[PDB]
Amino acid sequence: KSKKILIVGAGFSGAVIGRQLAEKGHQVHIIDQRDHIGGNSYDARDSETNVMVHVYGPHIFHTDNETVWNYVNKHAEMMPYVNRVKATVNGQVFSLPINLHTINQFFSKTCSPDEARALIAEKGDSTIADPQTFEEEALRFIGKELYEAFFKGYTIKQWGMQPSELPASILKRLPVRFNYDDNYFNHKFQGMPKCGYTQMIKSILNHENIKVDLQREFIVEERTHYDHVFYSGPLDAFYGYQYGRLGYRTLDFKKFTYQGDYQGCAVMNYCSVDVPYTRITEHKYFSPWEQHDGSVCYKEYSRACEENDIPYYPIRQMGEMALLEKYLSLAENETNITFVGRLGTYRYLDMDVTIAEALKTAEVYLNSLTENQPMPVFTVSVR
Ligand SMILES: Cc1cc2nc3c(=O)[nH]c(=O)nc-3n(C[C@H](O)[C@H](O)[C@H](O)COP(=O)(O)OP(=O)(O)OC[C@H]3O[C@@H](n4cnc5c(N)ncnc54)[C@H](O)[C@@H]3O)c2cc1C
Repeated sequence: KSKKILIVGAGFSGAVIGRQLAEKGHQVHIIDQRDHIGGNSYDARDSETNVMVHVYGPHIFHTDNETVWNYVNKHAEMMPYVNRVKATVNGQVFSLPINLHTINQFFSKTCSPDEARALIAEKGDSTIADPQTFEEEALRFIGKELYEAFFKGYTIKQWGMQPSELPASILKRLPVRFNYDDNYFNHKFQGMPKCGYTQMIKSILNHENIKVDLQREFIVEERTHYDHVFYSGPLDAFYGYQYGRLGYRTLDFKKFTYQGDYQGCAVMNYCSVDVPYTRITEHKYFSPWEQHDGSVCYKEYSRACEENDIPYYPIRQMGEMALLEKYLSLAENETNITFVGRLGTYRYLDMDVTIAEALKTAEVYLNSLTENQPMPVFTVSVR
């Protein structure tokens, strides 16, 4: 049986599920309300500067999953790229994550790894036996000066919450690296597609059994034309926000163009609340194999996600997870639909994880066909 599949969204979730089913002879119809493919991973070349701009913010590919790595290399030339982040705070510029250079610069010292371990131990606040809060966890781990420099201002700005209002769970481990490695991510596989994520997704979408329609919102009535629907849009939006909006932090990007080199790196964090933007990204630095005279940059601002704002980071506190449960109790009673992705399942997901889940979702659907089994509404736990 060649099934008729409707996929809502042409980001990694919809494209990867689409391709897997298309290759098994299914007739896949992919719609997206936006005027372009790629979802939040979409990139485009700026006309004036020819800079490849990460349209919805910096997207760095990283993974320990060799299957996903092999998958993306089939659809893009992946360029070696190891993301390195700088942070401006206290009138100084530091490397992030906190490492031996950070500590030595911060305290004007010359510590070895072992001396730094001892400096950190004696800086840590050993007054609260069992930290319940994120502020006290941070204080226990790294002490006041480091918590206030790198953690407090950034949490307030990024989450709109005092670290005193967050659980100790947020920080399980001492957030210090006791050497001079300054790679931001620890994953085995790290890289940037040579021609960008959009070209990568276009190659994933490049199959005769995939039809793509852009500038087209999903309409609930449509469901009946298909054997199954894969929905990578917001779970709450699917239900008309009938119980209210699931809480997100939204981002605004102020775009500007500089002649030359604005900041000399891809990402600069601004950890103080005295600075209204969280970070500035200089896109050209994501493509070191290219040279550009003009430079497109983003000042990034974080705020509470309102009406018609694009959702970015899911808050997922006790109130949001409770509201979620109301949507899930509807969702789990639906037939012939699977909710997927960052929006469909209300979770922050990396590109590699998204692709991993999409490949599994398709495998689960395909299995449900062979032995005639009922497709689950979720192929991951969402609670
Ligand atoms: C600011 C930010 C930075 C990130 N940085 C990284 C990073 O550095 N590295 C990394 O690995 N990951 C990063 N991510 C995560 C990455 O963006 C996600 O993994 C990816 O977007 C997941 O893709 P998706 O297809 O599931 O969802 P999306 O990309 O959001 O796709 C959803 C698509 O569905 C469409 N859609 C929604 N509703 C409807 C509807 N009703 N009708 C028709 N179409 C609809 C939308 O237009 C959109 O194209 C970042 C995410 C954000 C938000």
